Amino acid sequence: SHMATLKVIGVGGGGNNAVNRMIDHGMNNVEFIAINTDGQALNLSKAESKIQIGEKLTRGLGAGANPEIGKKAAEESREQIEDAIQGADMVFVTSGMGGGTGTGAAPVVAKIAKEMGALTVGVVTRPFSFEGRKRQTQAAAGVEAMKAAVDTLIVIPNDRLLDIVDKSTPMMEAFKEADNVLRQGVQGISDLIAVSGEVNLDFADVKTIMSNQGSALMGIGVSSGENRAVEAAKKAISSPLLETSIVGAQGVLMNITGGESLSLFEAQEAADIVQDAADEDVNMIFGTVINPELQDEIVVTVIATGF
Ligand SMILES: Nc1nc2c(ncn2[C@@H]2O[C@H](COP(=O)(O)OP(=O)(O)O)[C@@H](O)[C@H]2O)c(=O)[nH]1
Ligand code: NA
Repeated sequence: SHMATLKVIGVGGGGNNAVNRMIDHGMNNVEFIAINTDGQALNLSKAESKIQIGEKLTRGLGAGANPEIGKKAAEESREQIEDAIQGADMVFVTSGMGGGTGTGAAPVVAKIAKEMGALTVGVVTRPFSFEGRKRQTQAAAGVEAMKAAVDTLIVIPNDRLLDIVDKSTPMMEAFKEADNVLRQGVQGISDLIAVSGEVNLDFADVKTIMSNQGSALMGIGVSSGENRAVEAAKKAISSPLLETSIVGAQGVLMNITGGESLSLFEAQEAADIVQDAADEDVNMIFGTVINPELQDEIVVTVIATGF
């Protein structure tokens, strides 16, 4: 009856890098919008919809690390941004904080989406410490601005990438790991919408957990064999890349997908992992999907808010 329209918007260089790598990976039923001052980068964007902002301000260059330029470029193009969003039920705005375009334009894009009624989720990075204190300070101002403009915000400090690489891991492979946070969040919501689960969750449940909330965690875990439900739930709530951990979550959207062997006992085990890890009484919105194609595998999806 209702088919929710999801859009992913990349703002500035890193945000548009994320959009390009996600399109390359493959994502059906999601629409991508690339927003940048940098016309050279936009010409290389794989996104179906591209918006060059601030051409008269920047003559087609980036914003040169000045967030005021990004902010003015986005406001001067509000109509174009609204046209690109129109029809969206949910908008993911992804951006690297600390530069000129993302820091200044991403909060404007999010505000536009929110006042179009879209469930608006920000997924943003903080700069590496080696990029210096000014960049960290600019980024912090952009994070605060994003928080004021979105329904829910996921922050990925780039410094956490240094916790998951070895000395040889290519930087592009590290960036793909940060990409997965957004990509797997979008996909879990897309999967939730597409299927009528045995205990069904739908977009209105996503809205209940994410609307007007603040910090969020999105995660997915997949496991097989003995103890699969516990292991998958631990993976879903344990990202080394997130600023916001599960601890102190008070609302959780949790979906469990399994084959016909999905037992009541292990659904409780998985739910209990999330309750006990949050260390709070969690308002859980719980769903289950029996996908008989799956054999021994189980999938746990978690969206946590209420901090
Ligand atoms: N994780 C990740 N971070 C990025 C990427 N590109 C840029 N960044 C970070 O994002 C910050 C802003 O850079 P960028 O998006 O290119 O600046 P902007 O285009 O002016 O908004 C940089 O300081 C880096 O910390 C990326 O592809 N992945
Ligand atoms: Na569903």
